[PDB]
Amino acid sequence: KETAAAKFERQHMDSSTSAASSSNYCNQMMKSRNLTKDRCKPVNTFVHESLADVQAVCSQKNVACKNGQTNCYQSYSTMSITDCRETGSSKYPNCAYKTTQANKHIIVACEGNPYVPVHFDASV
Repeated sequence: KETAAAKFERQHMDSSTSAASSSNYCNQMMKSRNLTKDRCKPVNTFVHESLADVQAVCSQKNVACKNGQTNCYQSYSTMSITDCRETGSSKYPNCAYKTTQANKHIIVACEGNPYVPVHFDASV
C-alpha cells in the first residue's frame, strides 16, 4: 500500500513547475494525480518547491495543527503554492476546479523515521 509520505508527494508536490501556468492547471493535475478517481476532492493545494525544502519543514517551527494535534510545523519561509477549489459546475466524474496562485507559509504534519510530511494542514 502507498505510504502516507508517498501520498503526500502525490497529492501535494509539483516541483516540475514554478507556479500554475493556466486556468486549467488544477483540472489537469487533480485528474493526473488520481485525486478524482472515487469522488471529487473539494479542495487541494500543490507546492511548487523542491521535495527537500518541504521535507525540511519538519525541522522548522512547531505549531498546533488546526485540529489541535501538536505534530505540525510551519515553514520559516513562504512557498509558491497553487490552491484548487471545486467550482459550481463540478460533477463527478467531471470534476472541475478554480486555480489560484499564492505565496504563503505552509503548515504540515510530520510523522515517522525519517520524520517527513504526511498531511498538508494549512497555508498562512
